[PDB]
Amino acid sequence: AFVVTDNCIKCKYTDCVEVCPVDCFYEGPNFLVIHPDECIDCALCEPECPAQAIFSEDEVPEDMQEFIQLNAELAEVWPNITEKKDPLPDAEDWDGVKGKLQHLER
Ligand code: SF4
Ligand code: F3S
Repeated sequence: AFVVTDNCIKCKYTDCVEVCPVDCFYEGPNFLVIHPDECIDCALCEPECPAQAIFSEDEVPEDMQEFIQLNAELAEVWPNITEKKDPLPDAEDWDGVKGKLQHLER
């Protein structure tokens, strides 16, 4: 599975979903997650993220390992998203800020 990590929070550009062949992204208020059972590891979304927030799970940074289980858990509760929409309004101010998990909204 590919995993969405920290920099997606408060950016949520959603470019990643246009390229997903199996529609396995699920939508929260200010973050997206990949459903690990659905992902076919095609790696097509990883170059599309402007925030460079998607990683193969075997390449998730050490300080972002929490995101693996978070994607698995929230994917089970959030609605499926299959079409790109506009980025959050201040996405570029928050792109690159570290430690945005304290801002995640359920
Ligand atoms: S690696 Fe492929 S199947 Fe998995 S979320 Fe990305 S685009 Fe979808
Ligand atoms: S910012 Fe998030 S919504 Fe997709 S394009 Fe990147 S993983």
